[PDB]
Amino acid sequence: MLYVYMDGEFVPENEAKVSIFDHGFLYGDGVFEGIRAYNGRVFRLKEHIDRLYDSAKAIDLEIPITKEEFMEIILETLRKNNLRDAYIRPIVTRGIGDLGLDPRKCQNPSIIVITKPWGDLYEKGLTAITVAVRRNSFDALPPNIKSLNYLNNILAKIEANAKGGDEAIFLDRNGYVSEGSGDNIFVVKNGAITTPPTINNLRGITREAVIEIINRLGIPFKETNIGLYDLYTADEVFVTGTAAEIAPIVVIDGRKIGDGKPGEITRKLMEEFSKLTESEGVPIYE
Amino acid sequence: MLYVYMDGEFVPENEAKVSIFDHGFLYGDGVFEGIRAYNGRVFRLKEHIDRLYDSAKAIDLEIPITKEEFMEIILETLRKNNLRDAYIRPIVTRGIGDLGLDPRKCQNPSIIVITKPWGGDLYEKGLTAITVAVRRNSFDALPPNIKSLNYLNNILAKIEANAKGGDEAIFLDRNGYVSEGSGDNIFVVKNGAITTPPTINNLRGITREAVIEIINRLGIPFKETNIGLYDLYTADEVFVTGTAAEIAPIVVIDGRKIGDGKPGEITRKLMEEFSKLTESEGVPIYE
Amino acid sequence: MLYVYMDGEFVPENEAKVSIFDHGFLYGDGVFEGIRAYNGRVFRLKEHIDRLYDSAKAIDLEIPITKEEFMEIILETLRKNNLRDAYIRPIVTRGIGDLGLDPRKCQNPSIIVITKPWGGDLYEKGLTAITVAVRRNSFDALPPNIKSLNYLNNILAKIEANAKGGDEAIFLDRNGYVSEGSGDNIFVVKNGAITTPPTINNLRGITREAVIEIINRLGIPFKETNIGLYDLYTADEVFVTGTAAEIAPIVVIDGRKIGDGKPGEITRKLMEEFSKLTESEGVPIYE
Amino acid sequence: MLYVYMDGEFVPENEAKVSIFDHGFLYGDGVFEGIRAYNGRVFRLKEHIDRLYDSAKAIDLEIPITKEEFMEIILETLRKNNLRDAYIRPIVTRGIGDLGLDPRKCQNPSIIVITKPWGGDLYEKGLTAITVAVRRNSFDALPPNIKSLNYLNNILAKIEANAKGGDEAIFLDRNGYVSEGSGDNIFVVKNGAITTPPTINNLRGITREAVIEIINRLGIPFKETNIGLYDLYTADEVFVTGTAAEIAPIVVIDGRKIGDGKPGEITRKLMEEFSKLTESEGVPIYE
Amino acid sequence: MLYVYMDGEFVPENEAKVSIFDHGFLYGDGVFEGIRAYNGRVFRLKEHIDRLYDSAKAIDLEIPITKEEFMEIILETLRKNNLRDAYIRPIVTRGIGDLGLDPRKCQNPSIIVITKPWGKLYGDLYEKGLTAITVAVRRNSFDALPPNIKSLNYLNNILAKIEANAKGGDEAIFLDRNGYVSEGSGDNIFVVKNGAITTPPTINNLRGITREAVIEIINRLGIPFKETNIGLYDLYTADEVFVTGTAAEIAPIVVIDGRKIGDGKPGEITRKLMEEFSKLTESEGVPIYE
Amino acid sequence: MLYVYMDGEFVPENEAKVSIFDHGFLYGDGVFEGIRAYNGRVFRLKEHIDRLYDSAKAIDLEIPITKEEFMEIILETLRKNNLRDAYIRPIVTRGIGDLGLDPRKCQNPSIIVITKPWGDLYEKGLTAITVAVRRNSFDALPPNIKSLNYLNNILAKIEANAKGGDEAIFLDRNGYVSEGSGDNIFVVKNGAITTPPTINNLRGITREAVIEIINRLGIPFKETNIGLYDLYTADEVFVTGTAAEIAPIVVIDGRKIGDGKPGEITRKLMEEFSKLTESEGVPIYE
Ligand SMILES: Cc1ncc(COP(=O)(O)O)c(CNc2cccc(C(=O)O)c2)c1O
Ligand SMILES: Cc1ncc(COP(=O)(O)O)c(CNc2cccc(C(=O)O)c2)c1O
Ligand SMILES: Cc1ncc(COP(=O)(O)O)c(CNc2cccc(C(=O)O)c2)c1O
Ligand SMILES: Cc1ncc(COP(=O)(O)O)c(CNc2cccc(C(=O)O)c2)c1O
Ligand SMILES: Cc1ncc(COP(=O)(O)O)c(CNc2cccc(C(=O)O)c2)c1O
Ligand SMILES: [Cl-]
Ligand SMILES: [Cl-]
Ligand SMILES: [Cl-]
Ligand SMILES: [Cl-]
Ligand SMILES: [Cl-]
Ligand SMILES: [Cl-]
Ligand SMILES: [Cl-]
Ligand SMILES: [Cl-]
Ligand SMILES: [Cl-]
Repeated sequence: MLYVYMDGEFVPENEAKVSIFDHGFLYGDGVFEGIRAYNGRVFRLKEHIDRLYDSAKAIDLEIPITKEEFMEIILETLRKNNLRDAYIRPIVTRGIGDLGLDPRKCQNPSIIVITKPWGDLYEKGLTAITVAVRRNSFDALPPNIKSLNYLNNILAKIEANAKGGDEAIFLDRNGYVSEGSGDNIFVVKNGAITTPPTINNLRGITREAVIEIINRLGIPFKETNIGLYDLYTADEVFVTGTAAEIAPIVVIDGRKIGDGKPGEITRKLMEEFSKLTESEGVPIYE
Repeated sequence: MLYVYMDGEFVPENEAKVSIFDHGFLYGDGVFEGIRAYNGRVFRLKEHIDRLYDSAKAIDLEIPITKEEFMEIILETLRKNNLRDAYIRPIVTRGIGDLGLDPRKCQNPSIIVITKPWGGDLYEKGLTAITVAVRRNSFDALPPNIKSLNYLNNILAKIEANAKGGDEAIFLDRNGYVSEGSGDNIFVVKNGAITTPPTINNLRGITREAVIEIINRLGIPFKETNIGLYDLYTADEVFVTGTAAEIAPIVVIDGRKIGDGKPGEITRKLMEEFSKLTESEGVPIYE
Repeated sequence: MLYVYMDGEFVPENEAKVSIFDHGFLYGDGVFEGIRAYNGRVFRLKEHIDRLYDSAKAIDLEIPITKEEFMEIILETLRKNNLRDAYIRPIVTRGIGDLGLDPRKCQNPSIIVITKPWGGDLYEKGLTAITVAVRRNSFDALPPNIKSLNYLNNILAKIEANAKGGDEAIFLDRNGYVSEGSGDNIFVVKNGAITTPPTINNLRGITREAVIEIINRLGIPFKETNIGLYDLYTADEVFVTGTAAEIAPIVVIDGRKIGDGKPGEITRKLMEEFSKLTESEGVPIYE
Repeated sequence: MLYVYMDGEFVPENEAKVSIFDHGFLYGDGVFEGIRAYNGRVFRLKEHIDRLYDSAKAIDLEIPITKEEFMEIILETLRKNNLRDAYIRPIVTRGIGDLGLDPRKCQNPSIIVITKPWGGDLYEKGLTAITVAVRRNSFDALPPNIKSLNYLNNILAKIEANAKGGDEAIFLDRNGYVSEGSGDNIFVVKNGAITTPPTINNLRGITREAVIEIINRLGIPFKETNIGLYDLYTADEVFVTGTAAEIAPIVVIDGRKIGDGKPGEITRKLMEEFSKLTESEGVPIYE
Repeated sequence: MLYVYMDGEFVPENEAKVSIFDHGFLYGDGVFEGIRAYNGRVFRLKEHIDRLYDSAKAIDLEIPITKEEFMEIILETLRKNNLRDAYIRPIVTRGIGDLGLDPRKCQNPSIIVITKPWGKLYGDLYEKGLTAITVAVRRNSFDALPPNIKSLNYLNNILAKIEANAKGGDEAIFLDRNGYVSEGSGDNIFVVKNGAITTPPTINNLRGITREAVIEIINRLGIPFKETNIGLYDLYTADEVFVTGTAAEIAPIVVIDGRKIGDGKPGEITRKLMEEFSKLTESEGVPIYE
Repeated sequence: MLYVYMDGEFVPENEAKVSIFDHGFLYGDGVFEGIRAYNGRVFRLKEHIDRLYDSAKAIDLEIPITKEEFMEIILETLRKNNLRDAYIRPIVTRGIGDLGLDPRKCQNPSIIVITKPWGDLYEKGLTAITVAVRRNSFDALPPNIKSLNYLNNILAKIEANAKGGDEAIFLDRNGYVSEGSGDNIFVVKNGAITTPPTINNLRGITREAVIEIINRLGIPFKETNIGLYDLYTADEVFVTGTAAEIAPIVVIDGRKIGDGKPGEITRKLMEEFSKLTESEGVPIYE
């Protein structure tokens, strides 16, 4: 039924498998992206591919095809599955080597493209908890790299699951707010919006699009460090990501945020973002 | 030719593959061990299996078989490949779920056992090391005590070592203390006394534990305490420990000769004692 | 129907009030203790009073009576209320001054002694704990070794625990190491050995000290060393210690069952030994 | 002579007392503000009340009256004492509960309003400051943005300043950056440009906000950015801002003369502009 | 042959010596500057002297002459050696005292001016670009030994240089105590990505005079510019990286930690800034002889 | 009147000068020791020389003579000045090179030996203040290296001078007590003695000798991290170093330590240390 691109061939989902000797599996030595197709268009495809190549460069991995080729493979995979509204997960691995860690002994990076169809939480908003684990440090395992090492994020999610939150919020190694387990975070206070600099989190493509909207609407905006206090006393909080789009956060660590309902600025940004996704993107067909 | 245990079946190496939808692959959401078989015996098998289950507990992953069953599967895999001297890599994954990170959506952890035959001139001369710019993953972020499939921090250090002329990389931690090598624990020898970092910022090495037993048996003064760059540079001897490496002497750090630049007397003594231990101890594969 | 000692007079509870201009109220500028009376004896009275004077010294506050006088006032207050089993809360404040924070403007520290009667289904089943996002007050900012009226750090942790399904909150410190619970010290049991953090990032608990004496008397291997999240999650047993709590088992941390999820054998043994200690030791209230 | 608002009644100063069982006293579990009345007007009353409610939200405390009601109570208290020039200290406490720290056991928060008359030579000459060894309470432990009854960190800094020859203490934060004074925000002037730390490691000062409005109106180059010890020592001018202090010049830091050792031209200009602002703005007390 | 100014006298290089009891030698208790003369002009002389006095103020050292006097001494030293293109190193020491560290026991700070000829024997010395490595040692903290002070305490920088020498880099790059990029062992660092330029704030490094001049050029050219914290990731994934300093001018960095930066050659924006900076040095400065 | 050893010759003090082009002067690129001669004996000469060579190794500086030769030069310098009670300051510099920082360009390290004669505050004790500056980090400029870079120590001393302390006390980059500006620190509480581990400070030779005495006397002793709280609430505090020997600290940050007078354990250790200095050491003459 659904086909996965894997190293030059289309392979059914149930058969899409990688060698256990690939360093992408043994050590999470690889990179990935998350991309959305809306109404036959791929939203910000080029931006995602640029980021995929930056992630690879950061881990000294050479992607064995060009950006143009990678974009064509993504479009082809969507076509092959006849999708118009989808989630796309391109993955590049280090490849098979010996059982040590040396990446120089790895040959043939694998290229994989997964496409899956995409068809109360936003009306009511999400509950969040701040986690005890800090985000992976920008001087240890830089979170700006979207790699197959996502266990830091998973530990945060496990905490949220056990602690009554829909979402986990990280602080960084220096005590500053970082991001959610899988999304960037924005704070609204007295009509002005703040978001952390991207060094301790990930340069979100949704985040970038939302900042463009914010500036277009003339809402006062500042990229600056935020703390627990700013989260708790905010008028509104929301998170941004490819899968989530814009999700309101209405409770943090048992405290109602503002009136406890998705806020007016958040709702306005949600509308504007929907508009953007309906009118922009690389066409899949024709 | 060589068979891998994978979820109840023996599968040839070239066919040993995991679903790309397993969270072990998508997110490195899984745990592993490294174990050695010497002369038909598996060295410290129980200790490694205890640590595998601790790694799983740390990431809230339930291993779907008992420790006894896991040990039998390891022995069976070695038997199936007729090995007497081998490296063993058991792996447990979170399993297949959807494309989000939530582990609650994953069912059926995979159980995998890799066994590869095993049979140094670098040990006569010793290794060169460099200290890396990247710090070790924090014990309050992604605890390095967990032996997980998230090894990119270690790989980044190895990439630095490759580019900077070192056979091995040495990490400092988030607080500026010496941690470990990219894949081994680290020991410093100075004026007849040995120091090693506490295990919080690194990994509770089974080789490290065995070497400490030897050290205490020999009556060499020993202290588990924080060490710094200064202690590395001014050491009489430095060595690293791990399953694959055993005991490897480090004779140059950041361009500085360690002592006389040759593997030291205490290191050599510990290397001999450790060889003896591996030849006389372990769970028998065949008898 | 209970009397409180307040600056030389015995005052009924409903009338026990402090000026809003006391810096102890305006700024939490004061120190306190928590002490238990068991069967007509005050457990470790002298140790608690020594710590009260150390807390005061740390904040440069001069307690205007001697330790001997303070002990007599505590005994008198218990007598006046005819208590044999009680919780005692001595408090010393900076005193009344102007509306600035300068302690030089404050003249007459207040001395207060509260005694309340004391007469554990959660101890059969054990407590659930969650690790909090807030770190403990730093030992280079507002040292937690000072038992002061500044307890908002502890309250924020408790608020997190209340919202996040834990009976107790566990803090990490400014450097990523485990510190303590919101109101108790923490111990980890693993393979028959016990570890607890050094006291610098937490509080030199009198219960903690008594439990360490028991541990050493029983010959259980014991080490004071830094502990991390990993050590909590993979422990055989965890327990917390304090005056009010005594020894409380922790059986779930951050959704993970600790060992078998029931109070452990070593914990239960220490609980018994500690009960024995409280029944046979202490400064007698009567005669 | 002077009356304090306390839970619905006016009470003379000498009788204004709080139960020792209020958590505001036992644990400093409460919030406060500092507000000035100038010539029958309350300067930035609404801003202070907004911040009071934000402080309460941060510690999960529900103030049991509306902001409008709180403002009326403040005006009423000033009227009752016939004040035109005053310092106002509203306080909200967690309330009486049991002797544990759990705020869920507390029922009835207390509402308190203190008003004291107000109405120099240190401002012509400027103040001496010393940087303290204690760091400011961390924004990830006990956020300094909360104006709470936990002021012992500030008091420790003041004690250091008293012992070390400074009129004021200057804090660095947990990451080594300049934070603020023990009771005021800090600004640096260098080559005609002004810098001040971001507010995360200190307090969002209402005076600070008013001074930034003046700075921007005057077109003085201004940047909110991290400052270090070096920037303090080599500044042309330094000043601090707060409700009680207004704008105070700092002319010596750690034994070093700042610029020429006298209040600087930009500081003096800002002092004039700020006086003007206080004379022409505010919520009228009478009529 | 070359004369050094030392406390009021001109002294030949081979005789230019300081008492071993000067605290500047015993403890590195002193301050210095690095200044260039181009075609008979001293580039940004006043800015360098202002920074020298700020360094001294930071270590509570009173320079015993005025800024105007110091500038005249520098010009005089260049004249005495008949230089038109030179490197200038003014130094002020704490002075001679006893063998303890207390600076109160020191009298008479020494004033020293070194001038050495400078000849770019080839233009296009940075045609290929430099290789860099990030070091394990962090930069001296802004709350311990502030790097904004250009003092005689340069051992942190030397340790980084030793690492670079042993690890195959022409230059060392520091991170700071909080994990942020700081600077090179002797130069400020800039990152170019998608036509925009970033550089760290100056708190964890040094307020470079070259850095300041390059920022003026950047703004004049209308290149998007932001002063903000940068991490290892930003270095590795940059289109271009360059470093700035008095001696180096603008030096391209084309490899970091074994990774080619962009195409591995000095980048277009870097080359443009190098041209503009050369122009600036040819047309500005305090005249030595005029 | 007094002669300084400088690169093979004895040179009068007033003429003892180093080239301004030596990197030891330009960049503080060199190492030093502090040693005492008592009654014609040099106390712990070998330990000091071992530490000098360790400092040099730490900065990758090769001392161009052997330890035995260095010891002889020290003895010779003392003899030449006819001293019996003295302070000795050996110094090794990187040497002359060009004006850059690269140590590869420096060829001939200088060897210098300074010897100066040696002969109420200990009866009353010293006042100390804790400084705002942290000690140089063990991951930046390791304080275990006794180098010519002493400006961190000088900044602390400047703070102490301005803030009414005879001595400055440092905390480290992680908030733990480190040492004084020129001495190690010990805390006495309820008959037991604590001192920080040596990683964040310097492996003091006096400190080592005092620990030997402590153990010989059977006083309970522990090497562990100490905080501000432990300083303020101590029964006794003292500092140790070559010049200071054992100095009691009786006031810290305006707080009287115990009764404000040198304590019983401190006084006992001062006596025992005097005894040690009278009966041990390498003889200068014969
Ligand atoms: C980070 C780390 N530290 C220490 C050890 C040593 O532990 P044992 O003494 O128990 O083996 C390990 C485990 N050693 C390990 C794991 C994976 C790869 C490699 C390699 O050398 O390439 C080494 C490890 O992965
Ligand atoms: C850590 C992190 N932060 C931010 C984002 C948002 O980036 P974009 O705006 O470019 O998508 C991501 C990406 N979002 C992401 C990726 C993988 C899984 C999940 C999940 O919700 O389970 C979320 C991410 O993984
Ligand atoms: C830590 C702190 N920082 C800044 C300010 C200034 O904020 P406003 O500009 O909003 O006033 C304050 C408030 N100022 C304050 C509060 C309580 C006591 C004292 C005192 O100086 O004794 C001072 C404060 O307590
Ligand atoms: C930073 C530091 N720490 C400890 C000591 C004590 O070490 P020994 O016990 O090995 O001497 C020292 C050495 N003490 C020293 C050196 C130079 C000057 C001054 C001064 O107080 O003016 C003091 C030192 O400089
Ligand atoms: C640490 C540091 N950072 C930046 C600069 C650049 O500042 P100007 O742009 O103002 O020059 C310097 C100064 N550059 C400097 C000083 C001394 C030696 C060396 C060397 O590279 O060998 C370099 C420096 O020493
Ligand atoms: Cl990390
Ligand atoms: Cl900030
Ligand atoms: Cl340590
Ligand atoms: Cl803190
Ligand atoms: Cl530790
Ligand atoms: Cl900054
Ligand atoms: Cl530092
Ligand atoms: Cl930042
Ligand atoms: Cl510790």
